[PDB]
Amino acid sequence: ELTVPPLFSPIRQAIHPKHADIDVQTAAWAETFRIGSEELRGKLVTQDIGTFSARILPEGREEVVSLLADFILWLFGVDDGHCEEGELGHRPGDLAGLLHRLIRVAQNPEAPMMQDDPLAAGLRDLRMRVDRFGTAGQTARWVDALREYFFSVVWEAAHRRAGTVPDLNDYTLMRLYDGATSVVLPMLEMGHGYELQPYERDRTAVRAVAEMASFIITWDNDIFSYHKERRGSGYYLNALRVLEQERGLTPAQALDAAISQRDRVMCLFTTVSEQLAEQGSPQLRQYLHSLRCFIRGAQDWGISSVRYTTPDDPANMPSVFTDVPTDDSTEPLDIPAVSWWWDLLA
Ligand SMILES: CC(C)=CCC/C(C)=C/CC[C@H](C)CCOP(=O)(O)OP(=O)(O)O
Ligand SMILES: [Mg+2]
Ligand SMILES: [Mg+2]
Ligand SMILES: [Mg+2]
Repeated sequence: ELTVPPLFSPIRQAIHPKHADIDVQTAAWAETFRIGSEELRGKLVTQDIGTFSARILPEGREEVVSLLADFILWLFGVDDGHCEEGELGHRPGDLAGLLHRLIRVAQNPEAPMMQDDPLAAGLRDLRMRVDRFGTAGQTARWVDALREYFFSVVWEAAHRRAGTVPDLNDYTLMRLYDGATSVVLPMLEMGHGYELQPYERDRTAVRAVAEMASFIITWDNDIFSYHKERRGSGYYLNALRVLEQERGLTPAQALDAAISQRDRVMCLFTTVSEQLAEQGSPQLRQYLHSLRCFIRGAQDWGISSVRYTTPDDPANMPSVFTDVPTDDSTEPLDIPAVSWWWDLLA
């Protein structure tokens, strides 16, 4: 049983003032569309997902904060319900089929397929609201990000089926998408009523800082969710387990290695973000601000949600974040998939 120390975060807390209302409405949405089994849904509605969304978009439009909250709950419906606690999570092929069908539902809610499925019904509601607050381009990017996430959990499912653990490079590539962090990004834009244009959005350096945010968010989750994940009865995967296997480390040593990794990415993220903001559009400056909100929102939620603190078997969690890193170096991570990020330092 590991003790997680306070993690470094240079980002101040913030939350949308209607967080309480949003959390209630998300629970009601889950019931209306019957998302997940009765057992899963009963857990999900207590995990403060609305509160989490409120921290991601603290000054966002209330309707989009609610959309994002509903979407996060829906994603847990897929990720818990099928991938990690369902039969399809051991069957990559069958999972691939379900997920292709769901993509089609997102693209065309009017198509007469999966008319019986609660997840499909919820997805249709989400798509119709994306249509309200998003452009055609943002809607297509949302679908593409859903496909990214889906493809990556099919890859994760192959490891669960085989009972194997990927090496660090493969895990990093998989984890950059299997946390669904990329699907949230279009809603960051919609939350503030703007569109980040392709010439900025798809610029390598801008993709890079988005990937860094994804890395920090998923590593922070790997750290804070290690307790609930390891104590489960089934297969689990996270950075600590990968580091244990690859480097022959104890869980405690793996924790320290993972903290060092996310500390260095946090430092790089702030530096490269600052560079980009100096001569970026006003829209890019807002997008970069929202990436900070997403990173910090996930941090505050990660140490407080009953999803991670698990009251029936209390996790040893920090109560605060620190303003100084443990690893301050500019040495790149020994991970080929992301070590190029450090080339962006001007
Ligand atoms: C990654 C994060 C904390 C928030 C991102 C916001 C978001 C889109 C959450 C949906 C859940 C996602 C699909 C899995 C996260 O990983 P995992 O399988 O480790 O989640 P679990 O640790 O909560 O079981
Ligand atoms: Mg997962
Ligand atoms: Mg999970
Ligand atoms: Mg986790």
